[PDB]
Amino acid sequence: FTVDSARGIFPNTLTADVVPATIARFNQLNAEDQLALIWFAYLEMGKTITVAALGAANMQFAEITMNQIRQMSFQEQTQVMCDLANRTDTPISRAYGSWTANIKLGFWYQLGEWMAQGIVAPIPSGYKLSANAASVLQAIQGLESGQQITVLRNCVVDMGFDEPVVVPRDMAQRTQVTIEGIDNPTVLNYMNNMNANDFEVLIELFTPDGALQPPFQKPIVGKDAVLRFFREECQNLKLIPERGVTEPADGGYTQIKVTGKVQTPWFGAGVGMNMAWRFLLSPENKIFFVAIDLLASPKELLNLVR
Amino acid sequence: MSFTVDSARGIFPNTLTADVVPATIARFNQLNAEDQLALIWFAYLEMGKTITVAALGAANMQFAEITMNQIRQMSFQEQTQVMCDLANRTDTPISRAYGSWTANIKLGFWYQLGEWMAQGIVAPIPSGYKLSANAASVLQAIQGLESGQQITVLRNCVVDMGFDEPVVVPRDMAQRTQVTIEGIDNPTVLNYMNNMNANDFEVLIELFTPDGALQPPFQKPIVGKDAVLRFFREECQNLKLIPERGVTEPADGGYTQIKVTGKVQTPWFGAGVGMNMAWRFLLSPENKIFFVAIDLLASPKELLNLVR
Ligand SMILES: CC1=C(/C=C/C(C)=C/C=C/C(C)=C/C=C/C=C(C)/C=C/C=C(C)/C=C/C2=C(C)C(=O)CCC2(C)C)C(C)(C)CCC1=O
Ligand SMILES: CC1=C(/C=C/C(C)=C/C=C/C(C)=C/C=C/C=C(C)/C=C/C=C(C)/C=C/C2=C(C)C(=O)CCC2(C)C)C(C)(C)CCC1=O
Repeated sequence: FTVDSARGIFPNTLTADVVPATIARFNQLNAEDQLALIWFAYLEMGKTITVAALGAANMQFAEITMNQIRQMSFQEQTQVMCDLANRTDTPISRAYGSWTANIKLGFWYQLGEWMAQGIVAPIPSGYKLSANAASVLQAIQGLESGQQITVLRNCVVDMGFDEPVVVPRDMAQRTQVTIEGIDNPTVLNYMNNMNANDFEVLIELFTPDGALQPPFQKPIVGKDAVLRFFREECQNLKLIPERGVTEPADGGYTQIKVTGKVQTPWFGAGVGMNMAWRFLLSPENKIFFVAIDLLASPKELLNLVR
Repeated sequence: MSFTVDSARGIFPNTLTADVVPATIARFNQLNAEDQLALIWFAYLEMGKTITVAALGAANMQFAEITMNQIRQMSFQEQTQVMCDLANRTDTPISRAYGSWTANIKLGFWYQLGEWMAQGIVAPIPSGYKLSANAASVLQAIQGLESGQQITVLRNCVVDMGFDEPVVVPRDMAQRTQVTIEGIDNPTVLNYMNNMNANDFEVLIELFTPDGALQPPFQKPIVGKDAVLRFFREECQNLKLIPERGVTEPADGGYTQIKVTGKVQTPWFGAGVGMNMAWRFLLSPENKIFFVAIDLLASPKELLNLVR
């Protein structure tokens, strides 16, 4: 096996490719339509946000920028927001591009609160989305909540351009998952370490050259890059695996598929995303490859075909 | 100034473009390399459209001759790996060579490989290959698109693989034709269309302001005469522009906004495929192009969408 050959295990897992499709549609819209579309989608999303994600040492990184924006006029604020959407090369857009996803999300959450408070320039009254933007908004509002929030997140994170430590949860307070059909400690402890933010232990489950493929992204290859990804993107998730299957693969490898739900700290139990994990484990029972997929619909939770 | 390039992008915002094309490309980009190759094989086979002899013998293929002949001599296993390296945008000598090529060389390369696949010279899509669930759905989506949208999906997928010519002679004035656009007599728009059809890019570039920009379908504004002229020379050769209808309206500061709808034919398919397009011009008071966007329209209905 190579990483690229591992990518196709369990090939009839149907993923929610409407998400990258919809993001690509959003990417065609001009900056003002993008900002207005997100405003409308966000307001109409009946899902309340918790800002336990993006903590203090993290959000300290965007404080300077947020203080700059808070001192500009409504016209300068609008230009900055458009520079972000346009991925323009400006000092603030470069600052934004340096941040992790949760810092970017917390930044926009604060601007959104200030917009409802009149502290930051609002979407102009009586604004009309372009014909294409109106159709993108309608498509988003037809998606399952888990897909809606992934579209919004990825659009936010793609904006801009030109990590404090995470201490794991105390052992006594930790939960342990139960996965129907799966007894393998490498899979069980992948989930338990994730749920405890115990990334320095989790990385030891991988082969030295092992790879992790997040939803709609390319494989991240090797312990150094995977550990960096854990530390930067994976804090405070709740993984709720339900059921899985295991089967032998070529050369003494083992392939395992698990389905279940994931909650993000931004929405807690209010949004459950339907996920699959597809593992290829080495003969020594280490993770050579794991893919994490956002599933097309709840019907895919029952698709456990070997 | 009354406009910036980014503020010009939104002119005629009721124009409904075929964003199903970038959406479907994004779905295709989720598939692994072998699935991508098989999907394009079946999509290319299901299309009933023929590539022209004039594009088939394109002299620029000499840049790719050595690489193709190398591939032809490889084993089927090596050939498959090369093709996957291309789909994966891997850093290899062959993928770097492909990434150095122009779009037209890239298309001719894959046309030749596909011919060789049918002739038993290059490794075929394996006989017992089953598309993934996602890939089968993407293939079904492509089959439901208008041919002009199908070929745009296929072209963009080809051009995006890999990584890690002489300019056409303008046609003699005596041999040129003149477009006719119902509703539009603006000479800058007519001159844009006629110079494009004549491959007279050095005259065409003089129609733009120095800070002026051109926005190709599903791409970002290309800003400045140097960048735009390089784009004309590299990409826009031997097209046939068939504008039919248009509307002109005043814009701020004495500018003029013009929308034209019509059809475009690529030299790859000749008259076999007519893509429904809009051109959206923002002209300075001095009659120069400050911004022009070229859109692939969502459906033929949009040819009649000529409201402000
Ligand atoms: C932008 C903007 C606004 C603001 C808008 C705002 C504030 C928008 C905020 C939107 C928010 C807070 C979106 C958060 C989405 C989080 C997701 C999808 C996390 C998924 C994680 C997953 C699947 C993890 C999976 C994982 C598992 C299971 C593993 O096993 C391995 C790890 C891995 C990570 C792969 C305004 C409202 C101001 C209007 C203007 C404007 O433009
Ligand atoms: C890859 C592959 C294969 C091969 C597949 C093959 C051979 C695929 C070949 C596909 C081909 C030949 C696609 C050609 C597409 C051309 C288009 C959309 C031109 C558009 C031009 C336009 C819109 C003009 C626009 C213009 C106007 C009007 C302006 O006014 C301004 C300029 C501008 C340019 C913007 C196999 C079958 C071997 C399988 C394996 C595999 O993977």
